[PDB]
Amino acid sequence: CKLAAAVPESHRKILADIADEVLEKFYGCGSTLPADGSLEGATVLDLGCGTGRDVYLASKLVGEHGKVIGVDMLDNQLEVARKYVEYHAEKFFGSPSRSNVRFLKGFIENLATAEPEGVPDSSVDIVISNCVCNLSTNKLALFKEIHRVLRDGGELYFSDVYADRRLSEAAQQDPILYGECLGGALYLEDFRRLVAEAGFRDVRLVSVGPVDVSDPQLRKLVPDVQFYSCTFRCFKVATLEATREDYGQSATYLGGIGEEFKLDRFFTFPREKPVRVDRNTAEIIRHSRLHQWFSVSAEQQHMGLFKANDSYALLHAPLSMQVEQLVSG
Ligand SMILES: O=[N+]([O-])c1cc([AsH2])ccc1O
Ligand SMILES: [Ca+2]
Ligand SMILES: [Ca+2]
Ligand SMILES: [Mg+2]
Ligand code: NA
Repeated sequence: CKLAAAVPESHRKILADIADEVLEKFYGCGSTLPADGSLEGATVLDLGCGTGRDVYLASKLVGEHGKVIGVDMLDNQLEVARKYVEYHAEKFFGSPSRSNVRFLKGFIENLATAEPEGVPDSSVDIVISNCVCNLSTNKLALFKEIHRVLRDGGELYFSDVYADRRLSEAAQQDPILYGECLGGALYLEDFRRLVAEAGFRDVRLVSVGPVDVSDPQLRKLVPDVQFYSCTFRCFKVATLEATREDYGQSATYLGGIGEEFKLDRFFTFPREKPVRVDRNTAEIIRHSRLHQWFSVSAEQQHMGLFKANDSYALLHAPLSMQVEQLVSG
C-alpha cells in the first residue's frame, strides 16, 4: 500500500509484542483506529485483515470483554493469521485459550457467507479498513453489507483514496492506476451519495492527506485530478437527518479517554467544557458507545441550521470543499 501514516506511540509497545511473522508478511497499510480508550469492550471487524496485524493490535485495545473479527480472501494471509491466535491470547491475556479474536474467509461484500461462520446483523460496534474500496467497483454492496453488520450507534471508521472529480473512462481502465487504488477512486460527491444510499446519512471527516500521481504517463490519464487520502467516520444511527440542525444542545466531554475528545475536524470537546452541537452530533454521542464519556443536554425547540461552530459554512458544504480546504491553506 501507501507510505500512509506514522504509528502512534501507544501502539508501538503492542506491535513489539505481535508475532514477527504476522508483521513481516502483512499486506498493505495499517487500519487506523478511533482513540484507544474508546475501544474498550467493543466488537471490531477489520475488512481485508490480511495476516491480522490490525486485528491483533485491536485485540489488546478492546480488552477481554471486547472481541475482534478479521475477514479476508487471501488463503496465504489467513493461514498466517489463524495460527497466532494462541500466541496472542497468552501474550495479551495470560493464557492460550482466552483469545478474543477470529478469522473469517470470504468476500468483504458478503460477510453473511464468510466461511467459518457469517457476520450476523447488528453485531459490530466498529468496522475498520484501509484502502479496500477502490479495488472492487461494487462499492454499493460493500457499503450495504457494512450497514447490515453494524449495530445502532456503531461506526464505519475508515481510510481510502478519493478524487476531486470523476475519472475518465481511460483512467478507469488503466491497470497501473487501478492497482495503485487510484483508478477505482470515487469522486467525493459520488461517494457521499453512494454511502447515503447504503444508509449512512452523515459522513464526518477525521483527516485528509494529499495523494500525488508523479509518473508522467499516468498523469496524462488524470491530468488535473487531485487525489486525497481520507479517513471518514460514518455512524449508523436511526435518528440522523441529511442536514445539521440546531436543537439548542450542547455536549460535554467528561474525561477518561484522553485530555480532549476529537470527534471530527469540526468538533473537539475539551474535558468538562460544554460545546454547542447540532442534533446529528448529539445523537451520535448519545446512541454510540461514546455516551459513557459525555453528557448531552436535552433537545429544545428547533433553531434552524446549526451555526454555533467557527467553521459552520464549511460544516454545511459539500464534502469536496471540506476536504479541499482542510488538506492545507
Ligand atoms: O500509495 N497508495 O496509496 C496505494 C494504495 C493502495 As490500496 C495500493 C497501492 C498504493 O501504492
Ligand atoms: Ca488491511
Ligand atoms: Ca480541486
Ligand atoms: Mg442541537
Ligand atoms: Na489475543
